[PDB]
Amino acid sequence: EQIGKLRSELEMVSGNVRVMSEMLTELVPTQAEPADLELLQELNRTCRAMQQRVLELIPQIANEQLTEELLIVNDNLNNVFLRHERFERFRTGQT
Repeated sequence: EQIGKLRSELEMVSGNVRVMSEMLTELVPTQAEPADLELLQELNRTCRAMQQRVLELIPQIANEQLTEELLIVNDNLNNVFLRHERFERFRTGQT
């Protein structure tokens, strides 16, 4: 249960962050419109909330579990990390 929740949450996070980074890719962060900035902020807030939900789930994962499922969750977490770093790169114009 909580494992599936971890996957779903992490996937949603990485997706939303991907969107943000793609927005910053297409449009210059400093030239982006107020509307674009609001959208970015909303997506960031959503991601944060979901990340917290993940942090609420991990504790509930008793050991041991299926290696396959654990790897899946870890991979999705790594995907979040990657997308987050990319977002930061584009936002700071250091990409």
